Amino acid sequence: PEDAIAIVGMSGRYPGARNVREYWDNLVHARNAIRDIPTSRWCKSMGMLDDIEHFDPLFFNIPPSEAELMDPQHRIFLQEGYKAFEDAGYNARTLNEKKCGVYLGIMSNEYGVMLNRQSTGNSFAIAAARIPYFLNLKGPAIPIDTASSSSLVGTHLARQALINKEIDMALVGGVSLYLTPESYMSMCGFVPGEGAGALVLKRLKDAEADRDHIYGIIIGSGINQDGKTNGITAPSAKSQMDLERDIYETYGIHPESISYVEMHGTGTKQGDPIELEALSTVFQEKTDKKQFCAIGSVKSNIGHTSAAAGVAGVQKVLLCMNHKTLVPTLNFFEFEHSPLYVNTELKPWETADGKPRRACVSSFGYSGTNAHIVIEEYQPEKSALFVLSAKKEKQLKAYAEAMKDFVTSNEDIDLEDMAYTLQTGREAMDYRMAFLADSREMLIKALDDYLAEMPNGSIFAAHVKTKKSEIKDHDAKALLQTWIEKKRLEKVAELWVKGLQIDWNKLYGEYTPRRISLPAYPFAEEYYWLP
Amino acid sequence: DAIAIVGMSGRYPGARNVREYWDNLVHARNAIRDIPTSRWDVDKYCKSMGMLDDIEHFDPLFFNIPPSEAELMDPQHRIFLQEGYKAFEDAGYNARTLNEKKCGVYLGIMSNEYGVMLGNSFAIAAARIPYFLNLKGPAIPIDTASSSSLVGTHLARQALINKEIDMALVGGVSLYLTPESYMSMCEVPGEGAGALVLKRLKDAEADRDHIYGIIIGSGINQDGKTNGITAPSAKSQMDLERDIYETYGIHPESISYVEMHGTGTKQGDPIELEALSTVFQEKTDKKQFCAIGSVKSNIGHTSAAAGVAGVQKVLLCMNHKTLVPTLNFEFEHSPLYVNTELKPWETADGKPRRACVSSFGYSGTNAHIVIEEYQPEKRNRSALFVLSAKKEKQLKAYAEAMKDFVTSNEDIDLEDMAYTLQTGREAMDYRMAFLADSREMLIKALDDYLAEMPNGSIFAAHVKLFETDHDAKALLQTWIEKKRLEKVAELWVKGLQIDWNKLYGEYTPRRISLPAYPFAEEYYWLP
Repeated sequence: PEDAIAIVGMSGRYPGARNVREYWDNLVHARNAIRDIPTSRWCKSMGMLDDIEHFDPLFFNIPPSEAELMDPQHRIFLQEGYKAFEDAGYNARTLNEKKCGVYLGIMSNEYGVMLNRQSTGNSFAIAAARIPYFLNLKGPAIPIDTASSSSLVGTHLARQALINKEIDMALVGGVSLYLTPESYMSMCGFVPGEGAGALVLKRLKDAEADRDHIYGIIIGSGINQDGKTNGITAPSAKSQMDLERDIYETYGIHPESISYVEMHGTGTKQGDPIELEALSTVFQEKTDKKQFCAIGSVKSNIGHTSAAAGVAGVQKVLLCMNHKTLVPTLNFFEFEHSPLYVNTELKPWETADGKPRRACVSSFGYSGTNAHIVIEEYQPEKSALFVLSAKKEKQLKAYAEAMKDFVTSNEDIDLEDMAYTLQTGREAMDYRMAFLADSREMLIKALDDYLAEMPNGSIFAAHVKTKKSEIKDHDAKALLQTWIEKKRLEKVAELWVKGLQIDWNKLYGEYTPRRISLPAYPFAEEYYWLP
Repeated sequence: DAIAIVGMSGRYPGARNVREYWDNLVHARNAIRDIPTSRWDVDKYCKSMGMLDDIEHFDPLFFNIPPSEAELMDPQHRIFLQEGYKAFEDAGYNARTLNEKKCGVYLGIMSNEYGVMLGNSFAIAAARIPYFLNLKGPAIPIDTASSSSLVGTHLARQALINKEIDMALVGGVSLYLTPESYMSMCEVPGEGAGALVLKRLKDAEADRDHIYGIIIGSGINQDGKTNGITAPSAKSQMDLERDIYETYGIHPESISYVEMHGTGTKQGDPIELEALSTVFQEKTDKKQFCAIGSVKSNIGHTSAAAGVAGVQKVLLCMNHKTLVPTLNFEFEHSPLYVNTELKPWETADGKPRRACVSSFGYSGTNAHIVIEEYQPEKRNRSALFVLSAKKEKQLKAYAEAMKDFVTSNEDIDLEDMAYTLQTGREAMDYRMAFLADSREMLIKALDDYLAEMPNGSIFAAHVKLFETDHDAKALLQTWIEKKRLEKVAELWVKGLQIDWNKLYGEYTPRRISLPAYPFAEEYYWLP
């Protein structure tokens, strides 16, 4: 049991959703993001990402000329993988030399082909390794290609390595794009889908000790093969049942405790009756209770997203748990006498009696390698100085807008958690701004003044350069401390924007706030494609 | 806990199998050659490679694959199907006994060229064996460039220890089908394909598998930030090695050979030396007690297959208690020496030999494992030899491989051989059987069969009221207990299923390594 794995960070980019918050808002409103394929790229519809050519190579210390040579899958994953770490409240400083493994679901290598007719950089290997190379992580970095089960197979491997104590953190993800018509048509009536997502995992006990924010807990997982089926793309009912049963047995999970399953299938393809029967039979081995478990699939919203399917599904489940809300599955065997029902409504996600909500995700690929994972709701033991920095001023401004939007959408935000998170959970980069605020309304006002260039005496800003501070010595340091303990946050703000390193923990005595989810770095949006 | 290696098969430059491989290493053969035109023209684009031969050859029918589909199959997939399959037979397992096993498959593979030249995903590559044999453990390709097969080994080990699977097939395959992929990798590339079969040690002992050696530790990690992604990290290598020795309680003084990642002559190689040497020195002042080398000096740098090629070299050295040369920093004050000799591999009294293998890749993901010699417990007339193939021509070819093997192996235990042929091979449709009670009679029967000598001593047929009738079954049994092996032979070649265990009373023989299926050498390339 105390082999529980916490999910402490997430980031996701899917058709119709540039981030996890849009994603949620789309699911809540039952939005279908599938569109007709346009000429700009080249059945006839697809869940597509937008602006797949955009990248911020300088952020990652990659020359612009090399960006053109990078598979966009690699680029987009670097970006999302990175943002997941910030979502968790981790930065370059705090990640440097961590034994963080990286497990990257990825199943196509098309861009490299496209280029070699003009001309290695675009291997699966290098894809997995870009993040560790950028952030100096020390856990293994392994791409996983099991077709559509990839990101969920990666999740299982990460879980096992954490439980074994071989790593102390994992980044697991997936990414899929269809850059040629050929790659589309390899999928498929699977409406093929694009996407890219990442999760950050730690052992639960480390997540609690370090005071991470915890979206949920993985309490079981397993993987297996179909073996011999009637054609390699056809599923095995027995293999699915064995998978599910073996996980529930191994980790002592009673099927009655499970109230949602994020299916592999949409309900409407060839293999999908089998998935339904298998799950239902395994549940019925242990209970005569009827229609207590909702099922659905986000593939009805965003298409069948290949290697990223697992991470997209997990993220949906976590978002449902966090809001205690089940959301429709779109356009979906004898349900009446089964444990299952198809949830087509937006409704509260109910629990029995304080018991945490539990859900599964399934992900089964064309090559017959299957994965299934069980997730449990985490049930916690439940003037500020705001700082923002970016590597270019234009990105700093975009940061301040993303923060303003977030505060405006989220009347509930705890201001002290937000500031603490901005202090300790983001890297101080060269273009810097800071301000004081004691209420939500003051906070919005400062951000608005900063954006509108309205003077405001609570706002400070500078570009680091190579500054001339006499403090960095003894008597000056003692004064800084004096300012902290007297809460002269103006003075702290002023110096911090000019480049002075502040030990943020000293701002806090009795009460220490918590890192929470905030929007992550707003990457430049620069175009790079085949030279 | 301990993982047994119970089967292996390998195909490397200059070596069609693991027996030629050994013979090549013992004689210090270098299999690297000039690239010929049949591959491509080097002059239109260095110039040598460790190459496999007949990379186009495949037996699609054996695997229930249409000939036309073979042409569409990447030869990497084809060759691994063959070697992976043979590793199972090397262990003494067949379709019948593998059906529905939770055997996982971990396949190191790093290039997809044939598909471009034109089903051929890494995913499908890993999965062809499970689909053919109906295995139920996960099937996962691994691409960490050159560390791939050794990273796969680590993942298999962990899954076995956790009890998620009960067997693993781990392997690697690399070919250079275009000048482009050769040149890139090159910033001497080697081809190859190999597999190992792994089980928990306790299951291997209970099932009476033959055990080449034991994996006693492994780990994997990442260089992280280096000066360019292809450059190594001295610290990561030391942390890797140290963390493994500490975690699994292995003292460096117990280690007497290390199969290096590098040959000793390339950019990153001074770093590998210094890292390993430093870690060893943290624990001992002993000097020059650990030999080092690399089979890449013999067969080229074999990419994804490097790990399995290295592990196999180590096992073969342990089995023969022999260290072999490596071909072509201040050693004197180090724990290490470069072994350039063919010499006996010594241990201080009793203790099992221990060795490591390292495998680093262009993407910075490193693996290292520690292997220990297996030391079996002491063990406590006519035998019936049976051979079968799916085509008569392969049966004949099988007869010749067995004859060569018996001829080369003057101390084979005949009973173990027959038992292995009985219980450790599938009975296929073209069948032959004979009796023999000595090595020389065994060779003679095989020779007569090949020469189609009217013998009467040899039974053969192409596939039966001993199935239906109660009293007929009883008679068969009566024949067994009276050791009327001629009668058993006769019926078996016609298709009667025999319960081989009944031939054995209180003394049961053991499965050993024998040559594995001789695939039909049929050419398939681009349609």
